[PDB]
Amino acid sequence: AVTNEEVNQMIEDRKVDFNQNWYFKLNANSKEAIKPDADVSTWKKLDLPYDWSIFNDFDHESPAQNEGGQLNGGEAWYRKTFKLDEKDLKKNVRLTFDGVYMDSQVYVNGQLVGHYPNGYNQFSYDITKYLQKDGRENVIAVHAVNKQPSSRWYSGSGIYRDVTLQVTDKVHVEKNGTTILTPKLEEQQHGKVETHVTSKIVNTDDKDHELVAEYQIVERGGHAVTGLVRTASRTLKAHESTSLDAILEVERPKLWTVLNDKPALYELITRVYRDGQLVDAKKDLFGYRYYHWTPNEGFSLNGERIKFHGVSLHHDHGALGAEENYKAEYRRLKQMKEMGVNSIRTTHNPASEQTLQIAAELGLLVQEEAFDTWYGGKKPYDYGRFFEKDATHPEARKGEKWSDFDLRTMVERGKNNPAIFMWSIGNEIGEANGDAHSLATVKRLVKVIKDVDKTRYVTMGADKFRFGNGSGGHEKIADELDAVGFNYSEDNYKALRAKHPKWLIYGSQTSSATRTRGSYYRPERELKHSNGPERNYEQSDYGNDRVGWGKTATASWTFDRDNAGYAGQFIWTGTDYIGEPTPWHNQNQTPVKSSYFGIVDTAGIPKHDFYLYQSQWVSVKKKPMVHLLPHWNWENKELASKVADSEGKIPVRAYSNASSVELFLNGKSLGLKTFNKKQTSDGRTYQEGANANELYLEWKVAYQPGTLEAIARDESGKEIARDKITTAGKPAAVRLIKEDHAIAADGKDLTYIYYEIVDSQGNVVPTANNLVRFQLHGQGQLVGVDNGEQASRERYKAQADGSWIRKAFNGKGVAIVKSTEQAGKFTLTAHSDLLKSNQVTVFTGKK
Amino acid sequence: AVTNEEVNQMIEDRKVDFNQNWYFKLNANSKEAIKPDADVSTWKKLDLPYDWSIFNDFDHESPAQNEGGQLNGGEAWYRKTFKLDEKDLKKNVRLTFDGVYMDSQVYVNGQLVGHYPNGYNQFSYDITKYLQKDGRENVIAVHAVNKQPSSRWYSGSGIYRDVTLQVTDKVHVEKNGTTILTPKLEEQQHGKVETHVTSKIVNTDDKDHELVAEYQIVERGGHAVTGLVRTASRTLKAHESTSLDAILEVERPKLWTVLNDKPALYELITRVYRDGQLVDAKKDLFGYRYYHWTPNEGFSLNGERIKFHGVSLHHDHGALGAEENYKAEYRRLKQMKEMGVNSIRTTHNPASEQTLQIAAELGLLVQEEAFDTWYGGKKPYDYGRFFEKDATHPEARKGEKWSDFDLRTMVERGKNNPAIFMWSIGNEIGEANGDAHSLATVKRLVKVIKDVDKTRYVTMGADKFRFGNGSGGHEKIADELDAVGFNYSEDNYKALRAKHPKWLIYGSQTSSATRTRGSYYRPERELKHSNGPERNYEQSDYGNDRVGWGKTATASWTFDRDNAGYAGQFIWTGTDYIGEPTPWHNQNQTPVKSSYFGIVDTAGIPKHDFYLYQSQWVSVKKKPMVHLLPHWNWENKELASKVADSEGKIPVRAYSNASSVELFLNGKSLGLKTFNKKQTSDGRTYQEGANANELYLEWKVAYQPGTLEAIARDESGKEIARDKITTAGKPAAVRLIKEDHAIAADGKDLTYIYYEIVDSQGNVVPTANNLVRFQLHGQGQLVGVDNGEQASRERYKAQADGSWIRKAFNGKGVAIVKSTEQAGKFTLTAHSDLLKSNQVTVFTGKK
Ligand SMILES: CC(=O)N[C@@H]1[C@@H](O)[C@H](O[C@@H]2O[C@H](CO)[C@H](O)[C@H](O)[C@H]2O)[C@@H](CO)O[C@H]1O
Ligand SMILES: CC(=O)N[C@@H]1[C@@H](O)[C@H](O[C@@H]2O[C@H](CO)[C@H](O)[C@H](O)[C@H]2O)[C@@H](CO)O[C@H]1O
Repeated sequence: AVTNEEVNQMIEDRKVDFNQNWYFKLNANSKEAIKPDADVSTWKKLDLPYDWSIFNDFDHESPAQNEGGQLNGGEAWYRKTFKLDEKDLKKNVRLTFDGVYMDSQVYVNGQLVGHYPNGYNQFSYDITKYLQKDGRENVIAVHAVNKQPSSRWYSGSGIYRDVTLQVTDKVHVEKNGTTILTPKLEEQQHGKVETHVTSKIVNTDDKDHELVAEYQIVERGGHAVTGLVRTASRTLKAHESTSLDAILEVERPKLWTVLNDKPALYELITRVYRDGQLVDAKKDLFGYRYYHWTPNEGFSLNGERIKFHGVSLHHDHGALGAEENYKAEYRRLKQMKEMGVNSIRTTHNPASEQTLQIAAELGLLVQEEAFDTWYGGKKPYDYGRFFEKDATHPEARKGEKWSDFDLRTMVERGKNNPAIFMWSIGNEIGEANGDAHSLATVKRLVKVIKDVDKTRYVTMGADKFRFGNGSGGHEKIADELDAVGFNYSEDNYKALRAKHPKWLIYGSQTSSATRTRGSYYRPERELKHSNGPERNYEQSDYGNDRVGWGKTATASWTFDRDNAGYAGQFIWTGTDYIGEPTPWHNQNQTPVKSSYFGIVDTAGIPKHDFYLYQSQWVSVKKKPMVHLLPHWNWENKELASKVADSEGKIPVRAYSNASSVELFLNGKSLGLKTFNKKQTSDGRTYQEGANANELYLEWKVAYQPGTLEAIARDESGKEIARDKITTAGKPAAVRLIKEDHAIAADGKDLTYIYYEIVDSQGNVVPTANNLVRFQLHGQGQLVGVDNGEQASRERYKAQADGSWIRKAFNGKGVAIVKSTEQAGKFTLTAHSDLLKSNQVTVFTGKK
Repeated sequence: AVTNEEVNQMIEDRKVDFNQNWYFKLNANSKEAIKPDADVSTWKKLDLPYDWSIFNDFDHESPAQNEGGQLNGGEAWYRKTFKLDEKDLKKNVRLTFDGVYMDSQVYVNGQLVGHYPNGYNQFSYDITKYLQKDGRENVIAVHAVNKQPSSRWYSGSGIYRDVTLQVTDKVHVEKNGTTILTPKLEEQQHGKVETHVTSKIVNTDDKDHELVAEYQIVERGGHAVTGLVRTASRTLKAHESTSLDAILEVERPKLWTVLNDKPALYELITRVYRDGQLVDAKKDLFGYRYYHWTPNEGFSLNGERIKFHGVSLHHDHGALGAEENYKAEYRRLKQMKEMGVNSIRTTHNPASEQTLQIAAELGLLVQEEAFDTWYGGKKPYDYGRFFEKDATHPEARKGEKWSDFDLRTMVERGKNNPAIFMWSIGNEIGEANGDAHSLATVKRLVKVIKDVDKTRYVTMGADKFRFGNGSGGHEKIADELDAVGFNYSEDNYKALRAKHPKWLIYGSQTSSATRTRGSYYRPERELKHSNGPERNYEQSDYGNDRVGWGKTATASWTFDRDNAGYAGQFIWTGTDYIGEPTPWHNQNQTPVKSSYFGIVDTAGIPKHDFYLYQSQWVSVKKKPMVHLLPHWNWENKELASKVADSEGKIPVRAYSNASSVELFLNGKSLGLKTFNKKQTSDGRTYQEGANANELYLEWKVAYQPGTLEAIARDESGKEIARDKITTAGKPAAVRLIKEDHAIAADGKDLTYIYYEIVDSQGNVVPTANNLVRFQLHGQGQLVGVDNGEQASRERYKAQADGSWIRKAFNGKGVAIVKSTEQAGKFTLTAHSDLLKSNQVTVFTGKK
């Protein structure tokens, strides 16, 4: 009766992007916000997502303090009017918010639909009963409040993630209603794999209906791998719901894995028939994989042993603030993969849909974290105050607290995503001390999850393990988890492992080295929480600065590498983020406003430790590489005296996954050096330098301006990689560097264009801080400028006169341009006082 | 004003598939066919394309004779009713036929729109003035006549290619109205390449309008590579047309080439504005490439010297008859590429849109041929009788003959396709003898083409060069061409080259070896036109049979390989086709009905010479291979006596592109043999066997049943390929072999499922001819069965009782199943008397 193309059309039509044509106003009056035909002339017309905090100036007196990036919050309304199409008049309508920060209220046509306090969890409302009859204008108004301090890092404020509308028949698969399981995958993988599917179907009509479900599995961007599999026709009564179940067999599916960069994904297509008529159809993304984790050997994925080469990531995107964007998140995660990262932790809140989808697409394992606090709170306006209050959401179950409801709906949202392998129910929960209350709480939370999904490790991250020998009442909380995350606790691992032989252990937060891109200080010394005025609000890109409780990248990695029972780590952090500028944390009159912890700066530019990790985690067969530091501009006596040794020599270091590196100064060899090859006690091969604490090769080089070139070779002496640093002359030009020749004309895709200050030969000037002004013409929109400097208080957005400016920092920065909905092109031009201007052009059109 | 997605939607909506819901009736009455509300109950309802001849039984008295496959033609009507949508009431409507064989008439609402005699050329009609006002039902009726004999090969009858409807604004780009040129590509290729575009725009309205065109170039399935480039706004008067022109620059485009299997293609998007409103948009496929051809060095593509490794291909697809199908043509051309083919010749008629598009997509050079005759005719009902008659098409220009009009519109259709590099204006034109009439004709035809397109070689194929020394009046015709095709004229090449130093020469038809898959005869001897009753209507798969005027694959290839000034060849033929069963040509009471010339049989199964060519044309780096012949079942004394030498030994031969092959009999070596490496006088490297006439390695093997295994090695002695033949026991089962696990549910995609007769160990029985019956269940449709046997008179289609049956031939055959528009799956089951049945399942759904 119904064609495949009609089914695919219905799937498409079921969900619409509801982001366009909102009006926004800070401190708006409630009565005006919610009422029909309000005067919106003093409101800002815009397309969502929109984080309103990122447009503020930095404020030394901000109640967020510098931990929150010194950007104020407040309260605001957003409103939108819409009519249902005539064909949709009798349909069920659900409105979904992927994240609204925070304490939100949604009104439809003057009536309160719900209050949702959580700032990060997706939530949705069935709004059908609130809509106007006969297709007259409806008004949605959303109140968002960011009362500070509410957060230990930059949160952003408002509707910072997508909003979608689902329009379905009265009989439909409920929100997150699909469950897909493959309980015998490991045994069945070389033949027919039984794929058990379940659909929660809802009849919102006031008549009984005959119900059939029909399923097909297809390769995502591939071909069908099953026929149609139908359930038995049965009655679903008026206002009731039911779970239909079926088993489909897929022959030799490709297994999802982190060991490729385009892992295999599948989609389940569900068709719903009401009295023999096709009324609903949807798809659900999933993949085939299995895993195992033992105390002494750690983790394995589809039978292959691996370690979590992981990063902790906050949700902000630098100059974009909290605004979620598919392309921004893709760039960041792709950059993490290029470093050899295979896992991410969403610290410390539910992920966007974009993050989770990209992780499944790129092959990254995900630990998704529900809570930064329990009932104790960490900041007076955080989620702590809601944690034990009764959930008032109209779909909450009897007795559910906010914590029950939020945790349940997060798990239901993500329970088919193959990237997700762990659910965290908290990070550094001070009150989780093994008292009777915290014991009751941990068991309640574990059970909420296990009542939805038993296939993923329930965990928590805890720093209590780093104090003394690590033992204490908190151990009883850890016994209730499937896996136990240690924050900065390497020193107590051996003792805790002997005490708890059965625990699945990993580092949920590690290292916490602090680094400023292109800035160097006392390479010969490890500096602990060094925040004196002589540091001038910078940390060392040699990677030798770390906080009091942290470790260098080398110390935390070599520990992990050498211990098979510590299953991996999530580095604090993969990228810089706005706020927590430790070691100047909450020194509010200093200029700092963003973090030093990242391996990559907020502008998306790698610090040198990126290449350290790459050298350790990416095999020489996959991507032979070599990387030199520091720069080669040592004219300035003050810069050089902080770096040069007693003989005036610069320590030049190479990270490489090759067998040897030879360093040349102006064409003359300074000597070939060879990594020492070694084995872990369980047989894993690794390389190190001159001793166990050095993963680089090092030369002490007397300074002669020119070119330093590193030649990396395989064991047989063939060159497989090279890197080169050059002494720059004085600034002569701004140069622009496109990442993309073209992007999609969809009003969503965007591109990162780097700007650099270069001398007259085209060498980047590594000390340069020149002010750059930007012009944009054509079919694009400037949406951000950044240079990653922690101590900068420059705007990320346009100046008050509409202009776009940003200094270089150590030679570099980035401008971010978003496409419009019109095909064509845009040209970005950069200017700087007394330097040559430059422009580049990026085309826009079909994806 | 207008978004990219709206532009792409308009492009899509401009052209629709008009193939569904036609009614067909052989010998229908004209008055009933054309009139409104005819009773169609005695008509067959069907979706086009539909070749009605392929459903006939073979007929010994067919006026087609066996050269035409002994399948009758006749005359038939097709009719379809349709209403214009309300939004389309004032639009221009053009109806396009990609091919109707032949002598067609199209009626719209009782009125004759046109008579088009050509059976292969695409044609279209503006039917706007014939349509009903206010959106009442329109009737299209198409009369097709296949009065025989009209053809030297199987033509098919009726509407055997797609029909499309274009619905556009009154102001629009005319049919084939786009020209795209890159005249400085070779010079500009490393920077910005100027892409000159021209659009013929037509104003069919009776008011003047202001006209602007806007262009963008995009990578096909990639991203934009230009912005929007607009023309100056100017008036286009009522009922007039004009040519707009613009230049776009594309930076370093990827060059289209035959040396990869996914060459780079681009699309030009044109937007047309009428009084500032976007009213028309379309795209045109093209690619960037340049070529050169010199008398002494032959052809080069983008600066790389190559030879045409070419095949001649007829339009029929075996059991599909003349029905054109994208998937069938894709399979065939992909199979040609896997053999090392880089060029095709469309013998001897314009190509379908599918052929030309697939050739651009797979990287095959195309010579498209317009005529099998001029004014002389070859068969009484062929095109000869129309060639010099005045074109009556409503869009013909004053004084145009049918030959002018057909040649012009073919060139206009294909002038942007990067695969097309040569236009042929005839093949073996007997009357092109250099008399005054034929001289006038050749110059007229060359000029028709050069008035449209100067970038492609105008050519002809001629066998007059093979008689005597090759000289004669025909030389004067050849002097008028850009390139001269020699049919079977290798023996006179040296003399003709010395006589005409400036000619660009190639073999437009070569070899014409005759072969039956799996049948072997006197391998020690070259057999010339051997058609005695002892041959039992079979030819030798050793490749040693050829027609009187032909050559073996080896003799024609080694000639080409050794002569740089003979630019390549088009083998007669790439695949078998229905009709011309030489050397039993027009011996009408014999059983033969299909050709022996193909390298691949009509069922798509390679003959052994496929692997000969592959061994010569595909590099060992690209695909190391080895291939053994004959089979290893020599029990039957009569079969063996035609093959075994005087000592009873079987000559076993290996084709390979490797350095050496070692043959093993039942695990025991029969000796490693090594190809002799040699060079052409111009330095091209090649391999040969024991002497210059042997491209294989050969062993004379005393027959012991079991396994023969060939191990092919590189120079250093590493194994890079192997092949294996096994003695089969008696038939025990039918086995089915899927090419596809799944296909699209679009009612167009189809799949080839091979069936084989196997013994109880799963070895193919190479002599087996068992009758197989097929059942199909689920979402598919059987559309063909075939086994490639020339002497078979079995149906390709269903039996008169609706059943599907076909014998194996030498162990094998194929069944072809088409998808429907519903997702799901189909199961094909095969049965055979006293053997085990087998089934396979193919899924259908998203592409
Ligand atoms: C007062 C003090 O020094 N407290 C520290 C904590 O700040 C620290 O927690 C870490 O703090 C950083 C920001 O500086 C970030 O929030 C990390 O996620 C968090 O772990 C803790 C680590 O054990 O030590 C305390 O003593
Ligand atoms: C009577 C005779 O033998 N004539 C032959 C031609 O048939 C032949 O032309 C070829 O014929 C084959 C089919 O047998 C096919 O049509 C080829 O395309 C065509 O070239 C011709 C070749 O020179 O020789 C004649 O003498």
